[PDB]
Amino acid sequence: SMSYTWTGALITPCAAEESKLPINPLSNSLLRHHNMVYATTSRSASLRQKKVTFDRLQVLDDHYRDVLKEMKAKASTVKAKLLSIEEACKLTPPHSAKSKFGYGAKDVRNLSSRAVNHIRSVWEDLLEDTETPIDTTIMAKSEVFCVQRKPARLIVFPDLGVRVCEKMALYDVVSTLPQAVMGSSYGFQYSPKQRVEFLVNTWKSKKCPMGFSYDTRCFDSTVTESDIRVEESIYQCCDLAPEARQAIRSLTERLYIGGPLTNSKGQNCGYRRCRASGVLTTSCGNTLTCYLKATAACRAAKLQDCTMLVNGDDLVVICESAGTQEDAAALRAFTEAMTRYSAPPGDPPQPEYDLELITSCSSNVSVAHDASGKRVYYLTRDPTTPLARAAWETARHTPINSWLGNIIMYAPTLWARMILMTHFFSILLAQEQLGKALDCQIYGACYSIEPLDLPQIIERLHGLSAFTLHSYSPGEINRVASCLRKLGVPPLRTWRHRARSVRAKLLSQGGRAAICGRYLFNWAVRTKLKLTPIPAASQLDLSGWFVAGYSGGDIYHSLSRAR
Ligand SMILES: O=C(O)c1c(-c2ccc[nH]c2=O)c2c3occc3c(F)cc2n1Cc1cc2c(=O)[nH]cnc2cc1F
Repeated sequence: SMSYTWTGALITPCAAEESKLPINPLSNSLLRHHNMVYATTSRSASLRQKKVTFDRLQVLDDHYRDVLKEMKAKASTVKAKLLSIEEACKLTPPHSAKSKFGYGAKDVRNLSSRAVNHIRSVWEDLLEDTETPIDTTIMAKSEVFCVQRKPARLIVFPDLGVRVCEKMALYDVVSTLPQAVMGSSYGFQYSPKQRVEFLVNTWKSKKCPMGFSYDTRCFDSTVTESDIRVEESIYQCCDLAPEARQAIRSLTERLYIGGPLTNSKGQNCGYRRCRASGVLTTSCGNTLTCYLKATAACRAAKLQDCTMLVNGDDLVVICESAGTQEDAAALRAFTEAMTRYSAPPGDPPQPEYDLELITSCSSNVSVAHDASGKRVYYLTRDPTTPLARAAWETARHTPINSWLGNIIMYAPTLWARMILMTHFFSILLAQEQLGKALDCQIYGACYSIEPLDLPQIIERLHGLSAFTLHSYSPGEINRVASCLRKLGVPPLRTWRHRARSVRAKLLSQGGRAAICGRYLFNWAVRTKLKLTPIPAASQLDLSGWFVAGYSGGDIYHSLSRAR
């Protein structure tokens, strides 16, 4: 069937859309080539619509059925809890899209009678009605990139009341079931440090390793009605409250498998028969579907001793080499099996015999040295997108601060330490906002974090070595230096000067600011300060940062204020 059908009504914005990076002094201090930075808008939605619309011709076989049964046997161990309306409301981000039913996310979080009454009515409707398709809004996503232009991605999501019901029925399932089914292959259970540990250990555990990333083209569009019902058959293996079993059954047929598309003007836009990007099950469903197809495809291709790592549609496989010619033919057989399963490739996969040459979750393993000179592996990435977005977030107030998430997740990197930390600490200190909580996203869930708490967060996630790394790889230094020239970012000597200046100001303030000066900026001086374990680090409640993926799932993981 067709992934989408369209009526001809346009994908519309619900307000003016900004496409160009503003010419602003603060963003200009970071990046001078402002014309190279753009944001996607609804103006490119028709180009995306064409790419995402195609027929799917899925063929399943014995390997697929065998893997599915193995996955279901593990899912059979799960006991999932139904969330109360109150627990589900508390998981709603404060700036979540309002309902069309007279209330918003703040009303949901406050347990307002209008919000709660409506959510209850939606819940009762899921229990009673097993068929009526649930309306969804389709919007063009606004994302910032550097030129060389990508058309806007399309987001599809149901109303706020439905999103709260999805949490009640499925938040516990999507949080716990992926690891029960996929074990060590489930990517979202790992912090970046644990991910690099798993990749390096897996790589070195093979006699002669071969690894590859597999890029599925337009993964959400490749997801079939069969795949969604297969996904539900795994969820159905959980022990569930009867209303949760009905709600999962109803949500599967009325929302997850497909449904009508409405634009921001309320016009009938089309019909979806593939994965919606903006529902609670997107991450979990995508991961299960990708793991299932890839595990079966590995068997069809006769790949030896596979270890996979999956995060949604992002797949990396590390196996035992059978020889160069054999590996090349076995990868072609894997691709052919994936294509039959409706997971055709974007970039054709290529065997890799150097772990540092593999990109997974847009990241690569690199090496640096700590204060003792010992090798430390860490995850890095090309800094182009992070810097273009950091420039955008400097010029405009954005709901999610990608810069903060990048500092947290890429804390050991040369670029996050020298550029991101220096830039934002300089500006926030000047504005008396170092202690002001900001929203960022970790594995798709929203968190409200104070920049002053970064030292303990980094110590907990990455270890104290994140504050001592030096002698970065020549390849990594070259990539950073090249990006800076491309974007018109000041050279690293300028960043060192700016860091020495903000470090001095931070130290002069005492308190948490002085902890930031000491730990975050020790790289900037010769007269190193002693870095001991931060008392605040061990007390940090990181319960739930690295449990599961929630991208598009409308999840907020920071604490609710007691009413
Ligand atoms: O956004 C993520 O879920 C994320 C981060 C992250 C980075 C920065 C801020 N907050 C974050 O959670 C992250 C991450 O951060 C550092 C290492 C590392 C890593 F290995 C995997 C990581 N993921 C999964 C993830 C990231 C990307 C991606 O970035 N591009 C394309 N496809 C992707 C597919 C994915 F499944």
